[PDB]
Amino acid sequence: AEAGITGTWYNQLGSTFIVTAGADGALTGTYESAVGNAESRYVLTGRYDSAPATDGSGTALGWTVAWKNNYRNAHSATTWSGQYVGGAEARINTQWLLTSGTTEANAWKSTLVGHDTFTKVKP
Amino acid sequence: AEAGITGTWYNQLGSTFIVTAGADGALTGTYESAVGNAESRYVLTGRYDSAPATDGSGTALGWTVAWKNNYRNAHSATTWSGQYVGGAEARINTQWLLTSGTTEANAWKSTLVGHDTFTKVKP
Amino acid sequence: AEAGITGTWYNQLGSTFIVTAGADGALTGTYESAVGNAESRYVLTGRYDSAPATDGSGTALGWTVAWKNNYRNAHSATTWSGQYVGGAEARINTQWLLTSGTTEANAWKSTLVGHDTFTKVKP
Amino acid sequence: AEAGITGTWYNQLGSTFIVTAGADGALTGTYESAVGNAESRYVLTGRYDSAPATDGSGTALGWTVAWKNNYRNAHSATTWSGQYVGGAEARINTQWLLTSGTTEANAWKSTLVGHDTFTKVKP
Ligand SMILES: N=C1N[C@H]2[C@H](CS[C@H]2CCCCC(=O)O)N1
Ligand SMILES: N=C1N[C@H]2[C@H](CS[C@H]2CCCCC(=O)O)N1
Ligand SMILES: N=C1N[C@H]2[C@H](CS[C@H]2CCCCC(=O)O)N1
Ligand SMILES: N=C1N[C@H]2[C@H](CS[C@H]2CCCCC(=O)O)N1
Repeated sequence: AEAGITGTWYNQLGSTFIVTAGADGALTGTYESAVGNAESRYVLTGRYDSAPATDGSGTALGWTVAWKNNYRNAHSATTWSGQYVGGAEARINTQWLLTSGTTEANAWKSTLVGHDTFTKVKP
Repeated sequence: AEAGITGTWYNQLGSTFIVTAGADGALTGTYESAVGNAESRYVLTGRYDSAPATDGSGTALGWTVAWKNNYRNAHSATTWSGQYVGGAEARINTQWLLTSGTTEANAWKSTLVGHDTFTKVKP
Repeated sequence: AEAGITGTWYNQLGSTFIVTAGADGALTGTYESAVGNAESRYVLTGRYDSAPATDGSGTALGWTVAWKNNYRNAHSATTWSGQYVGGAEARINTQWLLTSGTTEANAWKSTLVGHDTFTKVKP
Repeated sequence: AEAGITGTWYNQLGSTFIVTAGADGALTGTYESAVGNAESRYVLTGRYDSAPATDGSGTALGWTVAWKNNYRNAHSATTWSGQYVGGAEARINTQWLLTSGTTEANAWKSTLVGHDTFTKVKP
């Protein structure tokens, strides 16, 4: 975990993020887009639960990216929840929620759900 | 948003969190439990997309809480994704994902999904 | 469960559905819209797991509605997953997934997630 | 869609289901387990929205399986929501919700979320 989490990660779509896993569960870094209504780099911040593991379990973690930077303001934010598995083929398996700001009437359709798997090699 | 986000929030279950919405989209604070395998206060970190809004839309945001502090280590983390609506009865409507670290075999059952609504009054 | 499930149900939004819980776990009925890109009545089909319960537990169930009838063809379908709780104030608490048919490129944004609570009184 | 949906489907985990897509949006069949607290065959029922598509879009559909048969009664049900894509390598990409009957206190942790991709070849 932590040291093994620090570094560059890539998903299938092409998205990339660089993260630093701090000693006390913090995750800080940048996400750079590859395919959605995101463009460029965005700040990412999250947390991980280190014990984490005498039974080769994953390390739970999560992070958020608000889709606003100096070139785009998408009025939305995504949170990824999942776990880190280390080793030869270490990976972070996640499920995500993307919420867009809507009026009260359209609030029911404000959140999309999906999944992403990140690896240290692309892809 | 931001100023209106800063403060104390409560949900139905009894959970409470205090957050500070920083000038550049940051959200930092503490979450104090009321009903799950959480006990005490945990650090919370997230982001919000301010434009946010000439059509009374919500401000999208998200945050993460790793369930580890000096009294408990639950080996899990939760991410809340949703939007802030201000006014007389301001609220944050969210959907959450809670992932627990599991072995590869039990990974398919590692994530729970739910929702939470927070208000400035309890409840 | 079953007998207690059979009948008319209403949610907050105004949606209504009438269902018959058959002896062998089947759920058949119609859903009539109140607020989304649905209009009129649609066929609903699902299943419930009766044991269901010496510890006042809910009865798990789920159903699907394809948003196509003689007046509208929304190219989408919603599934509701949740449980039935009976009694004075019986209810069905659910979480739903709504998928729209998209091209491969937009598949990542094809599914919305939300929740609905149904009661026997409106609302 | 429909004809192309009828047949046998397999996912990564090993699960298999045979379905018949009826003329008027119905989906009926059986799901046979491979890895969860399911054992044997279970009845599956769902619906699909045929228009479905002058822009090679998927056909939205969904189905439910209550995990009860003559050998097991898991007190739970799963709903899969997704779309069918046909062709050389036709597939059904889905996201699922699995709800277990719980007492009111544990209702917040009653639903798991995940995804499954089914193909006509295993896997
Ligand atoms: N790696 C991923 N990219 C898309 C999904 C969830 S977040 C999303 C990109 C969204 C960009 C902003 C937007 O489209 O509003 N996963
Ligand atoms: N306010 C909420 N509390 C429960 C749900 C999602 S997070 C959860 C508390 C989890 C505590 C840690 C655990 O049980 O592992 N919403
Ligand atoms: N009772 C509910 N109505 C909306 C949500 C999920 S299903 C949805 C109505 C969708 C209608 C069809 C469409 O908009 O495409 N819950
Ligand atoms: N193909 C899949 N199998 C597991 C996930 C969601 S449904 C699940 C099997 C559950 C069996 C019943 C149970 O464990 O309670 N996808």
